Amino acid sequence: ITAYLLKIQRGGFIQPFGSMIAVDEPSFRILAYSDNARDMLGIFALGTDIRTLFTHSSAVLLEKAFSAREISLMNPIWIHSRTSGKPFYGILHRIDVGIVIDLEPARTALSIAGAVQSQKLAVRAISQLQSLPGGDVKLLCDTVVESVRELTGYDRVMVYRFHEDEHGEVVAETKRPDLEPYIGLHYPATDIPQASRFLFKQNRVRMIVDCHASAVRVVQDEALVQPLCLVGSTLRAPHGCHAQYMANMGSTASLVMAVIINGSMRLWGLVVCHHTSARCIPFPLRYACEFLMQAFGLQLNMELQLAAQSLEKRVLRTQTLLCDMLLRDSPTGIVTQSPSIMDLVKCDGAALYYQGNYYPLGVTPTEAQIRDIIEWLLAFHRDSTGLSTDSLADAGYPGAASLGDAVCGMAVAYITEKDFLFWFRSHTAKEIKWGGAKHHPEDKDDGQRMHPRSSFKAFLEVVKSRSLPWENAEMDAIHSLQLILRDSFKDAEHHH
Ligand SMILES: *[C@H](C)[C@H]1/C(=C/c2[nH]c(/C=C3N=C(/C=C4\NC(=O)C(CC)=C4C)C(C)=C\3CCC(=O)O)c(CCC(=O)O)c2C)NC(=O)[C@@H]1C
Repeated sequence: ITAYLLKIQRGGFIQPFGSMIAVDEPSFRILAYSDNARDMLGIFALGTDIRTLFTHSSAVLLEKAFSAREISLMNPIWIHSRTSGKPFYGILHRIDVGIVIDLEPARTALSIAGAVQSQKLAVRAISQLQSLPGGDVKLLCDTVVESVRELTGYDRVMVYRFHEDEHGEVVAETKRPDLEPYIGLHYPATDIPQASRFLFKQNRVRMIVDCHASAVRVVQDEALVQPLCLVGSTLRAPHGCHAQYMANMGSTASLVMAVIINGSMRLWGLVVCHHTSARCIPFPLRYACEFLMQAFGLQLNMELQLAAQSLEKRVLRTQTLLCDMLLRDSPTGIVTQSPSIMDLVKCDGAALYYQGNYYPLGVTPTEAQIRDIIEWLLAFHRDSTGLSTDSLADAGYPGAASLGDAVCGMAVAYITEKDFLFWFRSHTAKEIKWGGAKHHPEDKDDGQRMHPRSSFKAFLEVVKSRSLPWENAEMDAIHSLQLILRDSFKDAEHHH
């Protein structure tokens, strides 16, 4: 199917800082515990009810978790072990077979006084985030990392945006000062498999408290169909590849949280936190930050919204311009009079060739150069109503590709077989700091690949003759001008 996907879904292992016990909902008898249960809760049982193991108060709270409308709301429930007195945050969620109970020990009265302190810091931070004049995504991510770091204490926190490749880039970071900085570093789209990404869409915050710690096995009675869904569990164990990936990166413990937007929801980026030591932050702080991530996502959705607004606003003006040019008398006026085809679309140059004569503007090829590009175009591309590329080299055109570092991106529109419209752009500098590896599109997640990369040193890639890419908006502008000009030239043809 999809690589890794339920090797993680029903992994059958959890982390060492608490333990997960799944239970039938009307039996209240255990379908599954973990072999670290009976000691750290303070002792054992199997196929047993759970109200047995601590205060009848705690049973009041769990039965009232079970008949809640909306299980999700009562978390974090709080329990106290009869055999020990030990306090644990209980965190529940309903799955197929039943309900899952994650139990995280609380810290050792003295630090709940600071736990609430950082929860009020969390509201203050969400309101600070909403009190922000839009139109500045850099400022957004900066304030997000600063307040997540001051909330959680992690040594490194950053925002990691996904590119259309689903390869990612550290786009803002604040760190303990001694650590090497990962700002600017792009990483390969395969470091996070599409399985793990689409799975972040449902579960939105993951902590791992120590990678060098030995995971604990599940107990499942053998009657049950298979290892159950452990996606929802706070203390899920991590896949081995990502564990050694951490170890190699120098990140002992990490907190990493989705950043989501809703059109049917997609994953914009992550917020990722690194501790060089082991860190376990209590579930309240986790929940609060998840709200802060929600606010992140929504102020981003506002930035997107106004992107789209202003885009359609400039679409409107290129249509004022389309009319304006339908009014010029002769094709040459496309280039002749005030608003020319070099203003249709962001250009370095542009040109029209119509009937054996050359009408160019901006940075352009020669007459001989142009006719060679057209000889190539018709020789190979006779079936596509034009084309667009950001490197005539990479495209496959030999010749002026060599003779052009001032002309490297090209878009062209077939009017008829005889004559064409052209827009050109020069090379312009992209340097990319790759963090150990370049992203290879042809690579895609391999399920039984068991080992990760070894290094992460920066290295400059330099793309050496690329134009900025033609976006669909500029392509739409061109294509529609193409259509109206075919219409118009045969209107004139048949009038005369
Ligand atoms: C194994 C051969 C391949 C592999 C698998 C893999 N990766 C993940 C999950 C994550 N990978 C990252 C990557 C990063 N963490 C960082 O700090 C950075 C740089 C800023 C990167 C690029 C992340 C964030 C995750 C999410 C996991 C988490 O919650 O922290 C998984 C899923 C892990 C799981 O058990 O759920 C897997 C299977 N990664 C590789 O590199 C190999 C190609």
